[PDB]
Amino acid sequence: LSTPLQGIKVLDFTGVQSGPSCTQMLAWFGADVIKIERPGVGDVTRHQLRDIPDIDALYFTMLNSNKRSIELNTKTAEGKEVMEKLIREADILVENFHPFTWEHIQEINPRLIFGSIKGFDECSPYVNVKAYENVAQAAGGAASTTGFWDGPPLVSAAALGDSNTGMHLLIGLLAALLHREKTGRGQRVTMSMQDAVLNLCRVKLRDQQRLDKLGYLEEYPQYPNGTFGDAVPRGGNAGGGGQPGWILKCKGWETDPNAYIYFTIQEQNWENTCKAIGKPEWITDPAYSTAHARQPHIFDIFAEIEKYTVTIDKHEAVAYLTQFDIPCAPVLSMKEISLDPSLRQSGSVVEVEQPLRGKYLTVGCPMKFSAFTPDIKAAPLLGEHTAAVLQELGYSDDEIAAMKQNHAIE
Amino acid sequence: LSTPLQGIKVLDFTGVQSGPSCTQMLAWFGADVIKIERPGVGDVTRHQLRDIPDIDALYFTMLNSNKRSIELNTKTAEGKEVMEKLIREADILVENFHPFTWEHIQEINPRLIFGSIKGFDECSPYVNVKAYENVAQAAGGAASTTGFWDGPPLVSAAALGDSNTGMHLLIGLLAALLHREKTGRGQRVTMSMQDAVLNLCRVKLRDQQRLDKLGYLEEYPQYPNGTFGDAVPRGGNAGGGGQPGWILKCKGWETDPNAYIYFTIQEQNWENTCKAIGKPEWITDPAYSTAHARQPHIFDIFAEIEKYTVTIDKHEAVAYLTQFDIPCAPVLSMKEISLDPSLRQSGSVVEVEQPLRGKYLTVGCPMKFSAFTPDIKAAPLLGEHTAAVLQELGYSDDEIAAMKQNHAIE
Repeated sequence: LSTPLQGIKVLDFTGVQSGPSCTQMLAWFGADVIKIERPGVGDVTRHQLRDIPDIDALYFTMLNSNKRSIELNTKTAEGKEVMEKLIREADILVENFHPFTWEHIQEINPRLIFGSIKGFDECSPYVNVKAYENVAQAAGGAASTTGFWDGPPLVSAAALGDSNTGMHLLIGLLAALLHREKTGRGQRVTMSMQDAVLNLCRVKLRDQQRLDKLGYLEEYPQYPNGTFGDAVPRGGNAGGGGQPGWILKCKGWETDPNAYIYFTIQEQNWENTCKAIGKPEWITDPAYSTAHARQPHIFDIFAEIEKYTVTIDKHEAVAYLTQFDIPCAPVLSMKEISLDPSLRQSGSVVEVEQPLRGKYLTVGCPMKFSAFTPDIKAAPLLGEHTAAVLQELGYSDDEIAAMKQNHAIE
Repeated sequence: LSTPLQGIKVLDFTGVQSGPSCTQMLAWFGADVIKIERPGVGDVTRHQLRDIPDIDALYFTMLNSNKRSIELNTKTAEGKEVMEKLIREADILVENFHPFTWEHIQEINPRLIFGSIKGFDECSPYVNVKAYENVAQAAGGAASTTGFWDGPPLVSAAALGDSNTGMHLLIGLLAALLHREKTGRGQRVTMSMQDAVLNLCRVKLRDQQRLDKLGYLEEYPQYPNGTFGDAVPRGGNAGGGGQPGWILKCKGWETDPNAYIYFTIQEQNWENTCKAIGKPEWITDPAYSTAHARQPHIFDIFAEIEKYTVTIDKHEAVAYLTQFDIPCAPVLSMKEISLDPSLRQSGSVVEVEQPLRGKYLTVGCPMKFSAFTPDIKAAPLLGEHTAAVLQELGYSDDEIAAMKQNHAIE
């Protein structure tokens, strides 16, 4: 009967993934999101990585559910007029362009919130450098600290520079809406891809300061028989926090790249872990009884657990080990996730009917609310809503026809 | 003169990283965040990974800036009474416990928003399984798709299961505050670590569907001379989207694990890339002139670029290549980030004075606002605000003294 963003109007210039992920969520929260697209071309994701000739790619449909699409040429007298009318009516304008002024917009509409995503902050030496996903992962600390100590920096499959940056801009936009309830004014909100990556790497900045102070990191694989340099090193599949763990092979790993589990050695669970793996002697042995004592031979311990896990299927391994309250889970493949019934039931993976394509899967709205449920719908066809939007703005049918004709002739 | 969450009152039961990251942001947006801690012990991060004996760890100070701390024993008659008074006054209650009912809370305070983080959704077969960071990375798709095709699943340094889950809960809480402006009611908001990871891996679900349809992924390293299985494979340092790229060695890589850059081959920038690397012949050569043509020998191309990058310092490499509008950046180490002047100027890395410790660095508020600037402050000492909070609740000095005495005796 009501949604959080009921009545909110968004002008959405975003493309690719960072900005569209943000505005897709705005739409799912009830906002009217109008994608303003280049006539005859549209968002680049419509044409990238297509699996079916001549129809919008999955890259597009999974990021643009529930949006409206207009085609608009701002470089004409009528396009500029349409743009001004849209700005007067809008609550939020969002853009994520590579490197109508804000001053003018404020004068047109002092209630408007302007959201902008860039690769880097305004004062960065890299302010004018184009960033894609992995460029941000490199600049933000993640590639440096992900991977193995004897291998290269490694990018993460997770969209640390793209969807993550979108989620951070979304936080800012919702805060700005809340602030507007108090001030009656909009404002500018900016978010950089580098900063989004850094925020998720906060704990690696913790580790850099520990390393600066002490010269070693007790819980890292390099302690005590390896070497530390001046910067936090890659730790392979180490825990990353106060509880050690590792990725362990399960039955079938020679041919199945996802036949593995993650296993945590939780400090407060040590006795239960010992019972699980048939090592009751390790409950009181001073070399094993505390985390500090375990650390210098922690890989011998993981090797002992792996002697068991390699003999059974990962799902069996987790079923057995969790009886002992061990934090662990299988490494789920994208195929397993795409078919998991619980993720359908939770609305985490959602089937959507798309015009011209038929069914596709998307990731749904991740957080759950007791007072409303988003209804996830198809993505817009290019320019599907141009006429409807112009009508809502007060243009007559003859005026709309004239605009379309002028465009066709130009 | 005003902040977005001015006057909002938060009761914060969270510990470790997911929940505290969320409520730290609430505090930075102006909310009063009261951490409710176990007497004599407090949040586990106070004592984990310490670098200085007997004072709060950096793990704690970098996640609990600007909060208040009370020590409260809910298992006594007076503790339950304090708890009820706090709930009556609060806007938001947040918890992230491992696996006062909601029904009762709604009756006490129909305006209260209750936020909860768990490892898994309520209908998951894993609902009762403990999750740490990397357990969620395994269950959410990220470990499966991160790393190399001939190596194990790999965890990301970025806190995909922890701070990322916090940011998603934060989105939900701000949406619920906006919804409350319309309904006059609070609600429950829930977020799972598995779902947070999956949301950042949306593009790998795109790829799984493409793979299901076609049997290959044209832009992955395995095309065309490798093999595809049933699930999206690890792609090493591949682009992840519509623009190919790779991590390339720079001068010093034999001894410096961060002597590398990320380099993107941007489709619309191919001629400029050719000019950059001294290969004008590749502008019109049909084997190189289009992305489709480049893909089968893309690693020969990266090898040619690396013949240049290996000869100069990464920062020199980026200075040269960006003149040609190539999207690229150095792999910045945590040491470089910790000292970068631009990140201080932008408020992305922030120096804070902590009682008993002195100066530490934290990651600041990532998004920037034109209408307010957060002031990032010290973390609370354990129980620092117990008396102040009890006074605000209307307890007399004699009552507070009696509560402290009763506790000391018990």
